[PDB]
Formats: sequence, C-alpha cells, structure tokens
Amino acid sequence: MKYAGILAGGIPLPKQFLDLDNKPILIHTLEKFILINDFEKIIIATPQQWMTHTKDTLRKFKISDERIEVIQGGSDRNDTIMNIVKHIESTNGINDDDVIVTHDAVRPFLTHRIIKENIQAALEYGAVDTVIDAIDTIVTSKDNQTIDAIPVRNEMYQGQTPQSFNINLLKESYAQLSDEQKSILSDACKIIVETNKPVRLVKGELYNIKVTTPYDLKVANAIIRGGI
Amino acid sequence: MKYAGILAGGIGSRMGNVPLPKQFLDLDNKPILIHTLEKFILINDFEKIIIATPQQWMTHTKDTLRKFKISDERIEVIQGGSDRNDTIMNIVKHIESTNGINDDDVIVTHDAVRPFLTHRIIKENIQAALEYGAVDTVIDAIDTIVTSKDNQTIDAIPVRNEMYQGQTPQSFNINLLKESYAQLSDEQKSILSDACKIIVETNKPVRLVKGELYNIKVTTPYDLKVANAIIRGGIAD
Ligand SMILES: Nc1ccn([C@@H]2O[C@H](COP(=O)(O)OP(=O)(O)OC[C@@H](O)[C@@H](O)[C@@H](O)CO)[C@@H](O)[C@H]2O)c(=O)n1
Ligand SMILES: Nc1ccn([C@@H]2O[C@H](COP(=O)(O)OP(=O)(O)OC[C@@H](O)[C@@H](O)[C@@H](O)CO)[C@@H](O)[C@H]2O)c(=O)n1
Repeated sequence: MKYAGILAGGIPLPKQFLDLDNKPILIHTLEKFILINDFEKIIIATPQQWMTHTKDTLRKFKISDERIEVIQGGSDRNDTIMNIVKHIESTNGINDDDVIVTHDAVRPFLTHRIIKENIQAALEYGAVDTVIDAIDTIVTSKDNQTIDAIPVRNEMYQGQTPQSFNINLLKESYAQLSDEQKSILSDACKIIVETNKPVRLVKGELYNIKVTTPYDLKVANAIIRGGI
Repeated sequence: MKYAGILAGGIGSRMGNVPLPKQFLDLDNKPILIHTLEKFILINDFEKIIIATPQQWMTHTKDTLRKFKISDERIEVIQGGSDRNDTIMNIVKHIESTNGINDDDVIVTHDAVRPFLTHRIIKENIQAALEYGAVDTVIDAIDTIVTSKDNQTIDAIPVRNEMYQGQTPQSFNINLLKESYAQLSDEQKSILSDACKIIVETNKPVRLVKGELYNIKVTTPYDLKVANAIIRGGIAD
C-alpha cells in the first residue's frame, strides 16, 4: 500500500486555495497524484475552517475519486503528517511495508516521474527526499548579520517535496525525538536524519517551486502559460 | 573610491548555430548585460564601471554599448579571467594599473547574468563594504537546505534559519580582497565558487546584505522564462 499525504494545514484565503490560471493551487497539485493508480488513499489534511471549502472546491472542479479523503491538519507541518498517519492507522491500520508520500499543497508542479521515483525509492530504502543541486552558493549564519561558513556548493541541495517514508519508520523515529528537537525542524526527512537512519535522494525539477509569496505566484503563472 | 566590477567572463568559444552566450542574449529586446549595467550607471558614486569579458567578446561588448547609446566614460571593457575569481582579480589589476589602489577603495563585484538587482542593493553593498570590508548579498533560504557528499544519501540537514541563498553583488575593500587572495593556495582557489569564501577562508568577517527574491541568476532556458516574466509583470518595481 502506498499513501499520499497532501500537506495543506497551514494558514484572504490561505495560499493553497489561491487561483493559479483560474484554478486553486491545491487542485493543480492533487491532479498529479490522482493520475497515479498506485495510491491506496490520497489524503488532504487542512485546517478545520477549510475542510468544507476544500470539499466544495473538489466538487467544483469535478474531482470525485473515492480514494480521496479530507482530514484535519496538525499543529505544525510534522504534526499534520502525523495526523495523516493517525488517520491511516485508525481506519485501515499500518502494514509494516506501507509508505506515505508527503508533499506540499503549494508545490503544484511536481511530476509523474518525481512521484513514481519517490515511491520506488521509499520501497527500496525506507526514506526519500526530493532535491535539486544548489545553483546559488549556499551560505550559513549563526547571527543573521555575518557569515559563519560557506560550504562546498557541490554538496548543497535545494530540498523540495515529495518526501516519502516508511510509515512505521517515520512513526518510530518521530517518537524518538524530544519536544525541543521536534520544534526546530523544518521538514520531515530530518526526523530520519536525526535518528541516524538513511535518506535516499530523488532529483526534483527547477520548476518544482513552492508558491507562497506573490512573486512566486507570478512565476507560477508564467510556468503555466509557457507550458514548463 | 568605489568601483563596480561586472563579471561577464568565462564564456567559452562557441559555434554560430548556438544562440548568444547568456550574458549577451536579448531580454525584452535588450542584452541581459545591458539590463545589469544600467543599474550601476545610475549610481554616480562609482569611479569606474568595469565589464570583464572573454577576449572574443570585447569588441562585441563595445558594439553593444554603442548600440544602446551608452557613452559613460566611467565604463571600461577588459579581458576576463580563467575562472570567476581570476576575472575579479583582472578587474583589480586593471584598477591598480590605471588609478592605483587607495587603502579606502571598495569594489562592487556582480554577475552580469543577475540583471534584476536594485539601487537599494548596490548602495547597501557600497556602504557595508566601507564599514566592514567584505559584503555578501543573500536571501533567507525558503527551501530546507540539505547536504550530500555522494549525490545519493543525505549527510545532514542544517537548521534552515541559518542557511542563506548567496546572490551578488559581493563587495570588498580591494586591499583586503587582494591580501586574502594572496594567502590562498591553488587547491583552495580551485574549490571556491564565489568571492566571499576568499575572505572566509582567511578568517576575516563578511557582513550580510539582504537581496531580493527576483535577483535571480539567468543561465538555463528556464531562468530566461522566469526573467521574461519578471520583466513583463514589472516585479522589480
Ligand atoms: N501546521 C502546518 C503548516 C504548514 N502545512 C503545509 O505544509 C506546506 C509547506 O508549508 P510552508 O509553505 O509554510 O513552508 P515550510 O516553512 O513549512 O517548509 C517546507 C519545506 O521545508 C519543504 O517544502 C522542502 O523545502 C523540504 O524539502 C504547505 O502546503 C502548508 O500548507 C501543514 O500541512 N500544517
Ligand atoms: N572565468 C569566469 C567564470 C564566470 N564569470 C562570471 O561569473 C557570473 C556567474 O557565473 P556562473 O553563472 O557560471 O555561476 P558560478 O558557478 O560562477 O557561481 C556564481 C555564484 O556563486 C554567485 O552568483 C552567488 O550565488 C554567490 O553569492 C557570470 O556572469 C560569469 O560570466 C566570469 O566573469 N569569469
């Protein structure tokens, strides 16, 4: 069993529901996952305020895949992931070989190739990240004023999503973490990295952007029009 | 004295059936290099605005300046270097052999292929270079940043709050830049990807100036589609 977890639990209307070429970003994203028959369930987690509106939007764009379920998101991004996990466990349980492909609702340009690679690398190695090589030199700062270090750019990668995990592995490593450890995370693959278990790399795409600021939405509107 | 070093070097010899190199390709009917150069021209603080370019492209650069009626005597076209930092040092050697280097000189280095920098960015670079001697133009990382030493598996995922996308300009006190460059071995030089790591390898500080999300580097066709959208929708306004 392969499960898809569309993360839309973050807070005009929230960015995930904004129109990209007369169509909510969430719909753009979800269409990619619908085309993959391998998914047992495609779960959209969203704030309680926006659950009925999400289901209205699905209806409005004539999407009625019974594989789709809308559930309530979490405190933080990782908590939303864990809510989707708890939903799967309390409705059909967790096989010890099940994987979940978590993906940002605001990353509507992921590709069929990206998803299929994610699922096969999760089946093989248990934890997967979607990245692209750093184009900018990457810099670090421990004070937001002066540089701390400038690593070898060759070893730096822009982390995207999907991020796909073995559900048992993800739950066990999340339980290993403290509340302080959890609070400093920014993605889900550091759950696995912090517990000293491997994370394979899948290559994303340069156009697999996160659409949150208005600048991003103009880039996304150009990517749509120019068929990128 | 404050100097601008527009980096348009390292363009390899190319056949005529390939489009023009990225620095010279048209963006809204204007070479990207000209878009970049216009911002520096508007700043009177600069004693010279030096464009370094491969030997093959010097005459074409000067034709291009003429074509867009650019006749600022502060602009000079010189031959670039073997690598990016070598191009910077060529600009330094030009400055020193034409005006000398005063100990209060700063140079504002910038990729010709980042045409969307702003007046704000350049001014902050100049003055932060005067105060702290070395400056990087960066933006807070939006993606989580990851490291891998084998292109297969992750080694580490640092705290994103401390990670930054390095952009340009990069601005230095010229003597400081020269001294720290002279300290480096050829191996160290070969592994650098920017100019601020010259200063960082020699354990001297580098101040941070915040850039802009549209201060993108135009190299791939994808970037040119993004850059045409930035132009059309007036997002650098
Ligand atoms: N309580 C919450 C908060 C947010 N969300 C969803 O999560 C998506 C991204 O959220 P956001 O746009 O704000 O970006 P983040 O700072 O969280 O980092 C992400 C970054 O790490 C990653 O894309 C990649 O880079 C790693 O490889 C959005 O769809 C939100 O709806 C959720 O479901 N519940
Ligand atoms: N012999 C050479 C080689 C390159 N150049 C110029 O350098 C510009 C960018 O070059 P390139 O697009 O190829 O990318 P780089 O690998 O050099 O990285 C840059 C990255 O570090 C920086 O933008 C930022 O991210 C860090 O803060 C281009 O205008 C080239 O003409 C030169 O004049 N002479």
